[PDB]
Amino acid sequence: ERIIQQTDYDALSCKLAAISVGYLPSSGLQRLSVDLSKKYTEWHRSYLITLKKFSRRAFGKVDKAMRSSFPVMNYGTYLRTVGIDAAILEFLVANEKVQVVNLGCGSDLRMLPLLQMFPHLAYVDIDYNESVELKNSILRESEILRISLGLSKEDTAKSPFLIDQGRYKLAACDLNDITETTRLLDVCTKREIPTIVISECLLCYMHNNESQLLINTIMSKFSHGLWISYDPIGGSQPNDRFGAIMQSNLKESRNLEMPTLMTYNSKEKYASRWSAAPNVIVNDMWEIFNAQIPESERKRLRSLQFLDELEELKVMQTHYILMKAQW
Ligand SMILES: Nc1ncnc2c1ncn2[C@@H]1O[C@H](CSCC[C@H](N)C(=O)O)[C@@H](O)[C@H]1O
Repeated sequence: ERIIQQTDYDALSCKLAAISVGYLPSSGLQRLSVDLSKKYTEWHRSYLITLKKFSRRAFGKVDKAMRSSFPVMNYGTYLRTVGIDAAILEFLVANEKVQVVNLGCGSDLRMLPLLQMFPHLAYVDIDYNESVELKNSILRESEILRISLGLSKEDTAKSPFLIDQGRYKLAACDLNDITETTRLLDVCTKREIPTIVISECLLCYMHNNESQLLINTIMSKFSHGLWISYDPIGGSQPNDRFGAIMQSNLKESRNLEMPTLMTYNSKEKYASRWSAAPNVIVNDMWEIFNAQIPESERKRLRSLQFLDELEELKVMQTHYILMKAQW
């Protein structure tokens, strides 16, 4: 569905706006060296320039969303990124030979530093065909992104892969299709390798059956791993209209659905979807802001923009969660 696929333009605008202002990279929390901090920005900057080459319409959407970002959104984007990153880094530091499967990867570039930083990491990006065709175009067209992946400019990979360049694979898959998904995994992952699964604003676009099948099945495919999921929740307090508001706004604006926003309207209900994993941690992004963000970062963020409305931040961030499931 082309509607769902374009929710990536929102995710990308947000990523890009946070880098522009200077929220990211956070070299401390993302564990970026001097050169990788520089590259982080340079890679995202080229990604936007190269997107422009491939799609005027895409670029215009991304561009206007960036210009109109507000501090509360940049804090959210920062929290989302460092929170996932912190979960990933802890596991990769502890587990040398690891595979990362990034489900609904959109324009995510976290592989670029991760692959450098962790010599024995293998990483697999998975999104709809149309989305991964565009990502493959940008990655190969841009000289700096090609170099970062050791890629050639001529797409030289065999279906099911658009990129199959050593420790990185970019592959198309409809994740509503469990058989296509498990088939795809059989040829790019191994059962016995500690596996991190990332679903960052992916499951929110899925019907409960499809998302629960995908959760169960993927967890069953690997002896051990960690699922890191980030998503909104509709919110459980009485008279909390966040979910209601969000669903209505997406249906009127984009014809877009978030089928289980109200079903998983709190962190505990959300986390319960990984009840097969022995170790489930769940926090809303406000809790992350208070628990994981050092005072040095809080001070560095204040230097960049005026967050005049901290309570507005808190309200939004209590409606996003980071779930960590380990088996
Ligand atoms: N059924 C499905 N199969 C594969 N990709 C899907 C999918 N449903 C949604 N997606 C992908 O999920 C992404 C959500 S936008 C999130 C992008 C990225 N994970 C980030 O946080 O920046 C879009 O790229 C969309 O195409």
